[PDB]
Amino acid sequence: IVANCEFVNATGKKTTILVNENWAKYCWIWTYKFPEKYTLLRYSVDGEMFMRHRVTFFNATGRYITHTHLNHGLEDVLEGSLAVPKDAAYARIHAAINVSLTNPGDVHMHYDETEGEQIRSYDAAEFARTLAA
Repeated sequence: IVANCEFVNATGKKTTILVNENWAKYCWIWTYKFPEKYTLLRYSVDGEMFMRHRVTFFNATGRYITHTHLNHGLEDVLEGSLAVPKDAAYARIHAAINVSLTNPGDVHMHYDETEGEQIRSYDAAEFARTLAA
């Protein structure tokens, strides 16, 4: 799973972030603290058919605002865009949540956008926490 994320601010300046290169390793979670307010996320996700990803936004206190699932269907490369909530201060992607939600032990990588990659596993409780905060 390789995600190309274009975060767009209010005046249309785009910030591109490329999540995974090209760690043919499996499930990951990605967290991004916004350096500025964004209004739109344009994504292109390189994966496999029938994969599902979760994109979650949290406010400045780190609390859940909302999430969307990205469903691949017959497409291995899934493209589209998502509105970013007014109060969003963070984004998170759970990649292939179709796997990790039932097997949270299959997640071995957390990408923190400006504080580096962390190699770790998650039990059911640690995984659930990442969905909510």
